[PDB]
Amino acid sequence: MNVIAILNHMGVYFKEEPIRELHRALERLNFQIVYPNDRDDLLKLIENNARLCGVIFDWDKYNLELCEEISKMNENLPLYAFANTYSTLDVSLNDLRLQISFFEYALGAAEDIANKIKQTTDEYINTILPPLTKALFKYVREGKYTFCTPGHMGGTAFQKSPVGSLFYDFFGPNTMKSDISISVSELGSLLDHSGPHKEAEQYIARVFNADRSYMVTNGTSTANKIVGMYSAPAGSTILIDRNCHKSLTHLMMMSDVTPIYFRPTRNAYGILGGIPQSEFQHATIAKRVKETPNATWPVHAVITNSTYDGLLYNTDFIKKTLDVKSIHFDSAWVPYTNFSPIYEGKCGMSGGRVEGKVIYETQSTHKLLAAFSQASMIHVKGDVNEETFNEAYMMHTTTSPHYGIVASTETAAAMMKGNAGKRLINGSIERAIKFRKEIKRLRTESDGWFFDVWQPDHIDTTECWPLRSDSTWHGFKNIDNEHMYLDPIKVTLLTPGMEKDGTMSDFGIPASIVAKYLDEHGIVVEKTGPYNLLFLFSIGIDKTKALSLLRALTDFKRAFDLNLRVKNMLPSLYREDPEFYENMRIQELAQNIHKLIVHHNLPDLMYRAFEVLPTMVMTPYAAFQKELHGMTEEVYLDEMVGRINANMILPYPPGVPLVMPGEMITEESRPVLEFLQMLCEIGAHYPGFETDIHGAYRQADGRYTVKVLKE
Amino acid sequence: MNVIAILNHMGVYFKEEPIRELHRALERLNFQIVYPNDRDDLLKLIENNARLCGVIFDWDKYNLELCEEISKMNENLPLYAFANTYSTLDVSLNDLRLQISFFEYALGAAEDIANKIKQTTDEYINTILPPLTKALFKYVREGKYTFCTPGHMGGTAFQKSPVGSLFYDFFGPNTMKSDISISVSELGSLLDHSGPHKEAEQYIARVFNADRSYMVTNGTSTANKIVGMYSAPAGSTILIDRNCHKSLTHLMMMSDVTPIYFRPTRNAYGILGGIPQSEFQHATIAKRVKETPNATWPVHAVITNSTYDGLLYNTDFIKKTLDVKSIHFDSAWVPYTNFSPIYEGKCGMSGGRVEGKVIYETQSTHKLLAAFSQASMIHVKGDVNEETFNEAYMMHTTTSPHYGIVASTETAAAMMKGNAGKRLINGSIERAIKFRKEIKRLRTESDGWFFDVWQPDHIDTTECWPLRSDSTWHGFKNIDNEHMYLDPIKVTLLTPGMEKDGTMSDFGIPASIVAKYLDEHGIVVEKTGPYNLLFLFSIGIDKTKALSLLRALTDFKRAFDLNLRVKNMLPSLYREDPEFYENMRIQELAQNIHKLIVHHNLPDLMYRAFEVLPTMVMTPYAAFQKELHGMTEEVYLDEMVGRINANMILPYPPGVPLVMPGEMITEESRPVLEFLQMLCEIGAHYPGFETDIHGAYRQADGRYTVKVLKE
Repeated sequence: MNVIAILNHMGVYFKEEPIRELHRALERLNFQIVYPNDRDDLLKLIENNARLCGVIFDWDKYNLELCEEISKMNENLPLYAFANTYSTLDVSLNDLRLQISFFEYALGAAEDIANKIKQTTDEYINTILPPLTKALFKYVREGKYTFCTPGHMGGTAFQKSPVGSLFYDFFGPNTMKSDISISVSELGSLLDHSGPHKEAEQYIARVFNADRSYMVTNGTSTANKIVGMYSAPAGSTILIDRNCHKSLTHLMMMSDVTPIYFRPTRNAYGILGGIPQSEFQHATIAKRVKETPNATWPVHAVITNSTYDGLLYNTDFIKKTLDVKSIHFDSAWVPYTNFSPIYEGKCGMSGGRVEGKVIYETQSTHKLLAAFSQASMIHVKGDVNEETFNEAYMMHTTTSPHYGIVASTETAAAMMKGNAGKRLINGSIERAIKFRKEIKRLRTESDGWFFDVWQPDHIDTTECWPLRSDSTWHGFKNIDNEHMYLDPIKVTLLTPGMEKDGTMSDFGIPASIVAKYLDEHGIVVEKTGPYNLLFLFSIGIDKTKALSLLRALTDFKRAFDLNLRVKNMLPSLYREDPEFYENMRIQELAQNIHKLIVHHNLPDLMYRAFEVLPTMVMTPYAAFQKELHGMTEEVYLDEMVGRINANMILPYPPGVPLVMPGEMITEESRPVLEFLQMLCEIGAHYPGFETDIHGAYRQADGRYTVKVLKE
Repeated sequence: MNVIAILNHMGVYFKEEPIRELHRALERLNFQIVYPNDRDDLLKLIENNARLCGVIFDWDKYNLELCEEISKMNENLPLYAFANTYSTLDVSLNDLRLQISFFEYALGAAEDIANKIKQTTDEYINTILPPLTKALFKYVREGKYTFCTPGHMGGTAFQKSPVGSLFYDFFGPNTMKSDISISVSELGSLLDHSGPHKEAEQYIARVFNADRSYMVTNGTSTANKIVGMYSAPAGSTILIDRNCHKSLTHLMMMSDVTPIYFRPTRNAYGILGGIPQSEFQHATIAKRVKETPNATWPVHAVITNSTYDGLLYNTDFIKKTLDVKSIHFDSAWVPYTNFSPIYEGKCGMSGGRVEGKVIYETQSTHKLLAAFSQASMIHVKGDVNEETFNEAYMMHTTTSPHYGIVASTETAAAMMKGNAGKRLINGSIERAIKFRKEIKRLRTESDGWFFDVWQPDHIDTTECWPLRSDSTWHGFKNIDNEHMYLDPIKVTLLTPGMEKDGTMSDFGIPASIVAKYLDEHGIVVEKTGPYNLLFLFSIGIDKTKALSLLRALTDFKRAFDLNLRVKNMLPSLYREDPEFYENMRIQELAQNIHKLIVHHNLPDLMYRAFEVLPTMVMTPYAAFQKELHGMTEEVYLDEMVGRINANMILPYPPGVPLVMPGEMITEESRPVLEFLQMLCEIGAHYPGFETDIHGAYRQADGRYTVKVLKE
């Protein structure tokens, strides 16, 4: 905030020489001065920037509707109207409700005007800032010597070493002084929820429409642990989504709990869809309790809302009909929910306080909002035992947190209050929708093949487009109406190779080549399956990045039709093994990997492997207990049927836990083994496209091993 | 189509004198010529008008993106690019896909260019017109003498009488020649579905996404009769909404059928809400079948979708779970459904062909679309007996229809194909939403009281806003989530008098005074209840009418705060009885009618009267049979308990059938009698606010009579 914009030169002297004196005084007060030519120049200057902290304009040539337009753009922005001809009498109430401060044109009075402008800018900065970030900035500005942890003590240890000086010159001084610990008593403490921290969690609670809100400093991988260790005591039972994270599996291995796994649907692409409506009612839950050993009525439920590919649920249905005392939504990919009414009825915090149960939501703030990594939140909705749940939160977090992460966690919510946050969210959603409309437009504009995007055939409104059973763009057969809602900002491109009914085509490009090409040209894809990409259109995405992406896709199309060699187009993949990719064209490589997928029948195996659940011999807690006692042997992959698995098997494709720790692959679940063997067989042909299975360990001969339990 | 717009004067002569010669030739060919100054002038000229049928522009100073923008505005509009400097080579495919015809700058060649322009305009007119309207216009243009019915024979009977000449000079010649009969063999016949008529019903079937579409010429009051006489044979049973029309009651009195009445919800305002989700499942339907005499499983269902106040249903739920073989949606108030994806999943024709049942929808085209009155449609979805249903359609319609109504019925759908219809529907919805946003804005801007509008507290997106159980703006208690969707274009204003929880305030204005004031100032309200208005924001509404309405509301507020006399402000109500309204102020009148509502407790009685169903002694067909035999006596209102009603009682407020023909008011339904007596008691005090009950007949002494059956 040092940019203060003065409107145009009227022409007469008595209201220009005071303006030039104020210019000189403001430059003396370390303010950059910009000179927009007219009104629309000011509108564009304010929307394209954010460092602007003041507008000076004459109240004669520009009326007070150029206070209201800026108010629609930013409510808290100070503007400085200069009163010459309009008297006191010419002011309405709506002018008085805006951030304007009136001044006069007097020669030699520029010093007091500049001091008042500096004070107003300071008030604006101290108004828009959240309280803990405000206090941290104040503490760094009054920077005191310290004799406490951390050891760098304001980064003055990095000023006395060469590699330390490189680190210090990279990061800069303010992010070294911002790292302090709980010994600084004026900032309170995260662990005890005191002072500026307590004001911060109350601020987070207002913003996100939650009763009590927490600010985790390790991540939602730890927030899931906190929620599932509070609400699910040992010996109890949980309803965990099979579409889960590794963190929930880790939680189940720490705690002595027992699962019933929900059964999500999926298409031939490998996109993890959702649980049908039948598996949230009392009948199916009671049945699955009945045929699970050592199982009682579930006391907690964990649901991934949304999925990895951005499929929201009808959460009002869930909160009405799921008859458990605590429903947890692992909303790691949807933290931005409250800030656009598009997502109404699509999170745990949507709607009011539900009766008889506590709704948890564990937004991963760093993922889609603007926050530093390892930042997360736990929003609750209901009544919880305050000391027990506070102690459970204290149990998993560290004792001396990184205050940069905490300040970023709060500043992410502070970016969403007012009109600026609504403008951010609506701009991101509208940009995502416009990108979707041209990618379907360029599909019908181009010749031959082009990238498809997995979205409804007619989208033109800003809403979460519901997945209807009467349409076939999604691919989930016999899907329930109003249970799924596509998130517009998680754009999933598609590549040729798949037909609409689910069978495979002949000409195709698997998405690994497209992702590697985009990585070569300096744009990064989130994660790819066999024939899909994913692009997070968060609040950071502007039209520069969107156009560069669209124009990396087009250059890939041109380079693939021209059929350039692997050496020229993909040097990063060429360097994987130059002997192999020396005389190979890209069309031959794409055709070869596509034929390896087709002949081995990848999508049918990937479907039929996840439509059958492995037999739960013992709870994953018992599997971890037997793993700790050294009762694990590494049998080869083929002889794994009838054996209890000790470590989780997580195959890419698709990215969802296939075999849990403690489950047996029986003869009824042989397509699981066929899929694993097929994936190992196809991954050992072409370098750079190596097999990515978390749990299976590569040997030298080419056959993988899985840690199973001894007999 | 006679307006052809030429872009600006370049300056050089060789491309101006041919343009002036083409100007002269086009004026010789009876084309009005407009001269927009530059590009944005042309954009505004095209959006503000529709009679423009051609743009002539130079291909040098204006590129071909000013073909694409006009294409987004109107796809079929002919434009005439003049090629001078850009050669053949400078044309892309997207230019070739547009309606441009290229010409050259040659002196003396303006005659052939003007003839080609006239031919292109004729092609454009014959392209955008629907086939039957095209053939009717062609027949009138080639206007032949006739010796057949109708008797005016092209309106030449009105040219020979003074009052006939007044009628002819009012209507004009083209709407007299357009009225012909089936004797003109080249237009086919509506009754037999032949020729241009058959092409018209197939055109209607494409447009509205229906299998077979019919075009009724009496109205949906007859279309309901057609559907319920085909699908519901005599001796069978129907599931008719209690929120029905008079036409459905008339249908039930013609046919020997038996009802189970659905039970809609309602708020304290008197707005007819909707049926809960529980009354569409098999259990409640089987129960209500079991305790109804002479009743079997229902073979047809009739549902008013939407209601009178624009509350759409989740029709996918209905078409999945309502286990009847034919579901009829009386969509008289929502005919515009297909033309914006906002209404997806909110009509009978939404989604695909449902299995095992036929979905009827009977859009009243004249109501919200642009069509002449008594126009209606019957869209089916499924398989019906073609000859039996065609004979049922022939049974109720006339034999010689008004071809103006038929042409208007088809032209209403023809207004919705292309980009112009989508622009109409989206403009109407956006205008409705913007009106809603300022009426809530002016509520918080004004002093004291202001008009409220019955809508969610936060609306900023173009969607049907769902009625959520976690909010209280609607007033329907314990409402089911995603069953109701507010239609944005049926704006229901509210007046002071009601609190948010349902109880009455002290200061209030009943909506009759506001409606009468608006009628005095030349704007018409659709229909009013006790404290609500209704404004149809159809495709006809532009911002002129919206601003005039908002500014009749504001002038009423100013005149009510100033407390003008009834004589000056409401002369039309003053003339009702000048002796009574001589020395009365408007605040006293509003306070008096509000106190009459409060002391008699109108909303509680209006609620408790419709929460209790009158006892069905006999089917309404039997009631009509006993009414025809002269077995009806007129007992007074107070002694009507224990008596079988012969004629329907339809009280205003609210506008929904309260007592059906053939039903008895028992001691369990005494609040019905209390509500009727209260309404008669309050309507006999203030003139001009007389009691509007259809069925109860006013006597001279002041006590009403209802035709009941003899004992």
